[PDB]
Amino acid sequence: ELLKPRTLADLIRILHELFAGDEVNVEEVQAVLEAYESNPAEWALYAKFDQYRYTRNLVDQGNGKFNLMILCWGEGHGSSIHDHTDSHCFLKLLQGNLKETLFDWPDKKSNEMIKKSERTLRENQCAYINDSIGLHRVENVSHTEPAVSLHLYSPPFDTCHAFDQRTGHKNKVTMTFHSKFGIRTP
Ligand SMILES: [Fe+3]
Repeated sequence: ELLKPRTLADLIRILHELFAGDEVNVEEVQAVLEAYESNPAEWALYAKFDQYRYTRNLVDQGNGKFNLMILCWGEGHGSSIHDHTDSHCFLKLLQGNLKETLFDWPDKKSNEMIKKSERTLRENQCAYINDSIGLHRVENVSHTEPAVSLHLYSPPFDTCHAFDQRTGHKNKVTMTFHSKFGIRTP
């Protein structure tokens, strides 16, 4: 029984219900994320930016079942091309816009990774990715507007791979949290 989340706190409560079991109804999770109307006052505590790159701000650890985090993208900040470590990954825009570029998994042959598609994710929209869909890069291409996004990963993961667009070669990278539960974590 999916009801509209009234607030971020209500969304979190609903997510704990949707992840109470061992499987994930992706379409329901995506729908409830989309239905939460971003309210900046509710997530200001987590919106901690860094001047030089995007930050990852942990909001909730789920039932051990998921990481819910807010990513804060300064103007021009973007990610590597990366995978999602065999997890579901949902990305909902809370403020601004992000460009998502999709790539196929590289072949063993060292070649340039050519994008398969791109799209512009707009405020309140929720995208979904997993490794079977492909790899992606997420960018705030704005020169004037920060972006803020709400990400949910299940199962949680703390490492992923970055892919070199020139060759397809990958390297393992550990996620660092800029803050946890509103507290800066140097
Ligand atoms: Fe991603």
